[PDB]
Amino acid sequence: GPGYIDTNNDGWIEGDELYIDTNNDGWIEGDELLAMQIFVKTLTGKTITLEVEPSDTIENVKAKIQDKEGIPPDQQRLIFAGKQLEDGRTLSDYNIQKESTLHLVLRLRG
Ligand SMILES: [Tb+3]
Ligand SMILES: [Tb+3]
Repeated sequence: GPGYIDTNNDGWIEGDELYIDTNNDGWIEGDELLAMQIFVKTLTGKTITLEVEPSDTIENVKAKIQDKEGIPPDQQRLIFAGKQLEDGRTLSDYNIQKESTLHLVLRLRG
């Protein structure tokens, strides 16, 4: 859902002219201007890309991981730069930014 818009109107497409089209219509609407991409290195799989925003909470992110990889949020733990990412937290208050990368840890059960 990423893509590009020539906002400086210079005829070309630059690095700052990436925008993430959240709603996957052909467009970029005002509310998708903060959307960004972050990666998650899954445990047993590959590195996976998410379309999140800085205001999103961790439960959100996990919600997204489930949708994508089929793991339940209670079974997920997420790690960034050594810190256990806790619930009810924006990922801007952890200082997670465009193209940051997260660690999936999975609980035992058995
Ligand atoms: Tb341009
Ligand atoms: Tb759109």
